[PDB]
Amino acid sequence: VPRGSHMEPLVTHIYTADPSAHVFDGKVYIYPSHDIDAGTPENDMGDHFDMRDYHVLSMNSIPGEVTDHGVALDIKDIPWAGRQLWAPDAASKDGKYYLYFPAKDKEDIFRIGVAVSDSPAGPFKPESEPIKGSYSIDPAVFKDDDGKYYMYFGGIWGGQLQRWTTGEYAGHDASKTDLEQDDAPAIGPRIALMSDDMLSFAEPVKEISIVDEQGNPILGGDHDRRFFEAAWMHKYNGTYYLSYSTGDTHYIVYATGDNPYGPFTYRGVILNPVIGWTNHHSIVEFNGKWYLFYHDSSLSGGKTHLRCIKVTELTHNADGTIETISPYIE
Ligand SMILES: O[C@@H]1[C@@H](O)[C@H](O[C@@H]2CO[C@@H](O[C@@H]3CO[C@@H](O)[C@H](O)[C@H]3O)[C@H](O)[C@H]2O)OC[C@H]1O
Ligand SMILES: O[C@@H]1[C@@H](O)[C@@H](O)CO[C@H]1O
Ligand SMILES: [Ca+2]
Ligand code: NA
Repeated sequence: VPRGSHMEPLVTHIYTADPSAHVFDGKVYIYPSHDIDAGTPENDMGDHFDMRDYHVLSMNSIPGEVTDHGVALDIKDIPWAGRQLWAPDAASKDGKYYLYFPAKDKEDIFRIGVAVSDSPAGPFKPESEPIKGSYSIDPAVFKDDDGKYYMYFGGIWGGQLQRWTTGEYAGHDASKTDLEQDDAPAIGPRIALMSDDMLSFAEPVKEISIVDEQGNPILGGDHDRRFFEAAWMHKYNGTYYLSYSTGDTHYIVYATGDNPYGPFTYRGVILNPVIGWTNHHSIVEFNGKWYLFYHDSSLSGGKTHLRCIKVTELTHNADGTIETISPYIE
């Protein structure tokens, strides 16, 4: 049956989260986390998110029937991974398809790995080790118009980004939150140009600067605006749009810049808070319309770790501003 017409759950037979939507072969392919009711301890490090595989979804139209392509990747087959298959993304280059995924290694440190297929629907063969120089969570692999591909990544608190300031992991007894210096600039998300073969980074990882309208850095204490997790990049009318979740304040916000590396100027809210703690999205153009894919905990009756993906139309103004979406109005 067709789905996606009135902000209803796109699938109900499994729980799904963190949707990364792409247009491949004229279809919408969605790469979400597959939530399961593991019953693991709930805490601020996210141990309650205990996912173990990925399913690829696809739609030929929006609204449309949603196809579940089965298990695209299983944690048991990822040689380096210990636990926790968190928010993934995919990319397409030269007829190969790449699934990028955050997981904890055997030392309980989040890294980002890649798995490879000849189909957007998978299944995918994981590389034996994670990407060298990767860390933390929430990859978004963005193809710019010039054919260059960039990985945006990072998440604070349970995502461990705050433990990576030196290029080496600070340890399990290091900060559980952020820099703990609210008058310093907030931690920024990470970017690296991808290698030609899509398996590695082509440069040292860079941190992205996010500033306010006056050009001042967004500060660590500004939880309404500062980066938490779920980075996403899209381009519209020559402008680069870095969008992301603010975590404990539950917004998807966006900031604009003139190149992939920023700096990005905070503009406003994309998506107001949903049912359930997390808020995670993607923004994609399909048949000349822009869509926001997102999730909530509505299907599970409000369980933060049992989510369902949804979609709605997103409206850019010609001046580059985006109309804020409030999820439960209309
Ligand atoms: O890595 C991320 C985790 O850090 C993130 O953990 C959430 C942190 O907040 C938790 O909710 C708090 C519970 O205590 C109340 O008093 C506070 O007001 C709440 O904010 C929430 O349950 C955790 O999920 O989850 C997402 C991960 O990506
Ligand atoms: O990586 C995501 C994170 O952004 C948050 O949504 C919790 O679930 C994880 O899968
Ligand atoms: Ca994502
Ligand atoms: Na707004």
